[PDB]
Amino acid sequence: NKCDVVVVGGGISGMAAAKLLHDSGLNVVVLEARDRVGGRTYTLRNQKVKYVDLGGSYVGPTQNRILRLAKELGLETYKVNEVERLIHHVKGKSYPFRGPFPPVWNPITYLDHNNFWRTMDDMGREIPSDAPWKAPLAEEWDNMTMKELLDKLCWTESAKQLATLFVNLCVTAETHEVSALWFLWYVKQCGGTTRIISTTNGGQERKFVGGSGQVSERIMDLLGDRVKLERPVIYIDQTRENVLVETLNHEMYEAKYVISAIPPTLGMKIHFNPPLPMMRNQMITRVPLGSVIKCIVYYKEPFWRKKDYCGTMIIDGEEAPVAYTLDDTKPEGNYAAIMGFILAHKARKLARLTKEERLKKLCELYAKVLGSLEALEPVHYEEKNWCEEQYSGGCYTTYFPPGILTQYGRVLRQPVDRIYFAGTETATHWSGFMEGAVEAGERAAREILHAMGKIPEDEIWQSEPESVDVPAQPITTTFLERHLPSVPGLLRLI
Amino acid sequence: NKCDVVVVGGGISGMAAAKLLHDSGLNVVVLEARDRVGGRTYTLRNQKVKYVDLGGSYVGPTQNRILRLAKELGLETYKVNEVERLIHHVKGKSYPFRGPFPPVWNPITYLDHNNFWRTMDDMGREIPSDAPWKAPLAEEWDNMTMKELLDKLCWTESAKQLATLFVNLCVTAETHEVSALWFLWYVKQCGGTTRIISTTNGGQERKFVGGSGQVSERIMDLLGDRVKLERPVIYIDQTRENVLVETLNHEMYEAKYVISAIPPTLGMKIHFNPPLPMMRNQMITRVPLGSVIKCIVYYKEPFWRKKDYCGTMIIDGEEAPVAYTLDDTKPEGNYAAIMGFILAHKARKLARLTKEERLKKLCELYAKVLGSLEALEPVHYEEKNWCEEQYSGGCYTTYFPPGILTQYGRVLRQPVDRIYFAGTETATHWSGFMEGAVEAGERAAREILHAMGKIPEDEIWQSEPESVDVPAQPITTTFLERHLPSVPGLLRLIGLTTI
Ligand SMILES: *[C]C1=C([C])[C]=C2C(=[C]1)N([C][C]([O])[C]([O])[C]([O])[C]OP([O])(=O)OP([O])(=O)O[C][C]1O[C](N3[C]=NC4=C3N=[C]N=C4[N])[C]([O])[C]1[O])C1=NC(=O)[N]C(=O)C1=N2C#C[C][N][C]1[C][C]C2=C1[C]=[C][C]=[C]2
Ligand SMILES: *[C]C1=C([C])[C]=C2C(=[C]1)N([C][C]([O])[C]([O])[C]([O])[C]OP([O])(=O)OP([O])(=O)O[C][C]1O[C](N3[C]=NC4=C3N=[C]N=C4[N])[C]([O])[C]1[O])C1=NC(=O)[N]C(=O)[C@@]13=N2C3#C[C][N][C]1[C][C]C2=C1[C]=[C][C]=[C]2
Repeated sequence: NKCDVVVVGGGISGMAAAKLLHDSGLNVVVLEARDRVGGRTYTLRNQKVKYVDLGGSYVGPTQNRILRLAKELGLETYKVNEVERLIHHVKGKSYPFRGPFPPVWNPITYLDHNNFWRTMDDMGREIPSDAPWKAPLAEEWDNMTMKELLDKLCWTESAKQLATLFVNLCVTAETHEVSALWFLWYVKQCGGTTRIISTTNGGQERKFVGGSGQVSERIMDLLGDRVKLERPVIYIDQTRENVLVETLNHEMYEAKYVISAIPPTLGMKIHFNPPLPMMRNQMITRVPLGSVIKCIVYYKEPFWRKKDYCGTMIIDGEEAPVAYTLDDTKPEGNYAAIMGFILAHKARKLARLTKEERLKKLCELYAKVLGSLEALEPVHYEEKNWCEEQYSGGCYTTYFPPGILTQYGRVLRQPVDRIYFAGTETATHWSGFMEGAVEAGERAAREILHAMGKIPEDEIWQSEPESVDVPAQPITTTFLERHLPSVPGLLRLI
Repeated sequence: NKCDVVVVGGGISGMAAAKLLHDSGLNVVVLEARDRVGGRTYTLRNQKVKYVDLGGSYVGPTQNRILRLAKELGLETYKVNEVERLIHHVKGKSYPFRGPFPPVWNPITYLDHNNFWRTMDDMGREIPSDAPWKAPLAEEWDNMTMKELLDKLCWTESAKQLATLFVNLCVTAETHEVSALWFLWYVKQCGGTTRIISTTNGGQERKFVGGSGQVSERIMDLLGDRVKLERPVIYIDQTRENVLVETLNHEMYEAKYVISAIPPTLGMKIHFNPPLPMMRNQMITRVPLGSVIKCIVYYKEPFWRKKDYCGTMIIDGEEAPVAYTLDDTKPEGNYAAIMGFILAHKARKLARLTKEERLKKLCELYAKVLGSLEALEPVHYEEKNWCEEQYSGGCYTTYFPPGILTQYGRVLRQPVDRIYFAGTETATHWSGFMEGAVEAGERAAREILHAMGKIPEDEIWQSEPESVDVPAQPITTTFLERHLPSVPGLLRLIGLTTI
């Protein structure tokens, strides 16, 4: 019935918010809509797989908040397998390689690729992480889609295809679907193009021993019976002295403050009294999530390592169900598996199939790309279609279509009276990742702390010490990369 | 507690659905979230204004369903004043004219304007009204915004600037916010560019004597206490023998079937058991409504008629709060007023102002454009900002961004078990209008009737006899209009005759 702060949602952001408030002696209640905590993280357990991450899973250098939080909960990381060669599959042939970027040999193409990533990053530097709507050319950039920008920038089909894959892989949306300004912000606020794409030395380096879902689970363990499962919030009343929150089962909670720790658009599932301010009212109808099926095929052995492949595959073209894969074998070398994503529109198309039909396409595919009959002999299969999730809306995160970010961006984490906003969407570093989920939950927690005079203003946003277990090497560019002309730069010079 | 059909929402669509079901002896309940019926229609009454439509209001030729429905309810129409000259205000000057299109003299500009509207309509003909994702070039047209298309098509700033206002005016969104395919569909499904834009002989011709809100109010009168106000639906359970609907106040209804008659995106306010099928799950996060403030300034007289202006103004350029206006005087010639819309991003920006600050800007604006100091002397002011409405989400209707429509369009009116879908967004003729709202409610009603074996499949979609009070002239094109080259067509013809 009564407490200091009601937290709506038990994902990493909610749980992190609850923890920080509870470690300050406050009385918190987490209202979670599902019969489990974790949200967009979800670790499944059975005999066959032991455990498997079916949502959020990967963490890496510069992601210091999730690393710290998880360590404090007694969790450990291991490195994702990247010892042997990666494969780029393009126009139906596999080209093995090392390093993080696939090499390109043709001189003109080389220049077009070099200049594209470099322009991605150049544009990023003019975009403030904590207010992108304040980039100098924000309207110009917000009013075009990432496809218009690709058509403009890429003088070769090679470079344009790879850049489309990247966009698809990062935001589980089509380049036609998103704003150039939002996506350029997104990449920027994760440290730029190198940092975001890398396995070794970028966001894909590591996973958690036992499952990322143990982050939320263990916090729910720490909070005891303060966490209420199967409590979907349906009403929020801020007209009286205290905030009143009603859940679907008819329970009623009272607090001094509320934290909304759910995807922005899911605020649509709550009725408000008084009505939300006009900007936020319309903002929450204009901000959808990506579309992705996460798919994990199991094998007797990690057969690919025999051929000196690591399990990473970058797979070009429309016919391929899966554009990207990683080795999902346990650190001990057993439960051998390949993880792959079915992205954006392909997630919509391939959902019409049965589970067993998708398993077939993915093995046929992996057989082609790996050049192994062994790939046609799977022992087990798990998959998750996040588009069907009522209390997610999609995965991995929220994207902004044309025109929206500059109009409604500001509103995202603006408090509405006594409601404060967390969720990975409201983060300013690694937004859309687990890392950003911790950042935004701890910040909203400290906003309420401050509103209660417990801390000064300067302490609301707080920096994080570099992990000692997963330290970060800095991003470096060679002299030519930085200075070689673009294709039109080379034409102007000719 | 129990009935045949629960209808969520008592807007024109819900009310028309309810009426058709109840006229077949079925037991219906309308669950309306607000303390009033009419939703996006809303007639305000007071001494100062008598009445005023603050939401939907206009009807005209080819809109036979609303015309019939309202007539049966004992309502009458009158013609919006269009007797004297219209004004096109561009680059700070007013250029009076007659006949629904502002004329253009410059022959190069004239060619670009001609070819733009004509191309709008040409592209229309390739898009099916009832399945626009089936256009031959659907993906290509759906993956680009309306502003990419205008950059491509318009060889003059003159034509591009007017075409932007047209889009802003029709869909209360920016050109860069919407799909080229969706917008082309939208215009097409209203009869094409002429039909849509016209006051005389197009959708803006008339209003209802007394207010459009009387349509829903009178249906509520006819239905008695079946209409339940302040019942926002929060829950729908379809796991058992009957459908269970729970409202926010904790009431519970049981029916054999449900009709959702609320903006598509507003289905997000309902919790579903079992979960929605995946396409519809995500469809509803992907389809937002426009942004408009509807504004009516009142004067002692309709002073503009004295100067031989009818009250219509097409006002170009970024400094103007209002891009379009219409004479709102009562048909008796009293309660003299001007109606104007603040569109799209202008509605966001000018909401930060106070009610009295916006009245100033509009008056100053009207004064420049009418060249009248009397414009600066208002007697009364009423405005509605529909962006702030929780149970609308915007006005006038729902728009589809780049890539959505071909991916999620099919889903819009697909039943989910025993839930059937109405509301104007689901209509295939005049979608976005009060007309579309009637079309889609009567169709959903008949869907349920058919599911109950009461009517054959062929009776689900039904045509409508032409109104005799508001008959429709057909749309005609001159020989040059149809055949003159475009700017690039004229360049290729100059190129061919030398090189
Ligand atoms: C889904 C997904 C997947 C499949 C994958 C991924 C992901 C996802 N990610 C993301 C994550 O997961 C996220 O971000 C997080 O988790 C977030 O969180 P938050 O914010 O907290 O939220 P959530 O979780 O959702 O939760 C919330 C809650 O709430 C609730 N609710 C609702 N509503 C309601 C409620 N309650 C009450 N009431 C009401 N009404 C719900 O239920 C929930 O629970 C990720 N992340 C990271 O970090 N990592 C990873 O890995 C991930 N994943 C992935 C990623 C990928 N990456 C990639 C690879 C390759 C590449 C990339 C990128 C870039 C480049 C390259
Ligand atoms: C808002 C507006 C404005 C300002 C204007 C306009 C409009 C609007 N419009 C549109 C109309 O209004 C619409 O469409 C109708 O009304 C529809 O309806 P429906 O379908 O039925 O829907 P609604 O209304 O919304 O209703 C529903 C209901 O539901 C409810 N809910 C929610 N949620 C819930 C509920 N319940 C329970 N539960 C829950 N959960 C609500 O509350 C409601 O009630 C229009 N239309 C027409 O026809 N006309 C007119 O006039 C109108 N307006 C305008 C127009 C304009 N036009 C223009 C001028 C010039 C031009 C144009 C266009 C083009 C060219 C040129």
